[PDB]
This record gives sequence, C-alpha cells and structure tokens, in this order.
Amino acid sequence: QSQILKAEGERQSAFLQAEARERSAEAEARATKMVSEAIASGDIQAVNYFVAQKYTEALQQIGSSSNSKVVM
Amino acid sequence: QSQILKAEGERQSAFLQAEARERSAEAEARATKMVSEAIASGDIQAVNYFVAQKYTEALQQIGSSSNSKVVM
Repeated sequence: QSQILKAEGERQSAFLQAEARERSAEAEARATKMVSEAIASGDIQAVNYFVAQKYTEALQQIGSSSNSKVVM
Repeated sequence: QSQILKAEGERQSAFLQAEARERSAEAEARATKMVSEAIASGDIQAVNYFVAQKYTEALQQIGSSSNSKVVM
C-alpha cells in the first residue's frame, strides 16, 4: 500500500511539471521572436561584444578563486 | 506471499508511470511546435546567443567551486 500511494504522488507531480514545461516553452518562443527581430534589423557585432564582456567576467571569477593553481 | 505482494506493487506503479509518460510527451510536442514556428519566422542567431550565455554561466560556476584545480 505504501508503494502504491507513493506512485500516485509522482504521477500528480509529473502532470504539474508538464504544465510548467508548456508555459516555459511559450516564454522561450516569445523571447526568440523579439531578439530575432532586433538582430535582423541592425547588426551582429553588438552580440559578440556582449558575449565577450560576459566571458571576461566569468574568466576573472574563475581565476580569482580560493582553490586553484594557474599556470602561465 | 511477501514477494507476490511486492510484485503487484511494482505492476501498479508501472501503470501510473506510463500515464505520466504520455502526458509529458504531449507537453514536449506542444513545445516543439511553438518554438519551431518562432524559429522559422525570424532567425537562428538569437538561439546561438542564448546557448552561449547559458554556457558562460555554467562554465563560471564550474570554475568557481570549492573542489577543483584549474590549469591555464
């Protein structure tokens, strides 16, 4: 009996997760459309600049951590 | 007798899991259709930008952890 009750629990959880998945997919679609229009209008170098600066910040935090051993 | 009862338990669990699987597949199909339309309308560089930024965040967290030893 305990196992059957548990299984019913995961079933209901799966249904709720499916609903959340559909909503998140809707949001991703809207985001894709908006950024697609923005890129198609003007240019591509700006996106590369954004990627570069975010990557620079990530690399700085990777280097400046407590546990590491860099080599130049 | 104990083993037979246990086996009945896993049977019922499998049935419930099958129902959940069908629901999740439905959700995946809807998501695929929506994002497919969004991509087919506008462009592909936006998806690459999203992938790049999420990957940058993942790499930053991989580097900035307690147990590691980076090498440059």
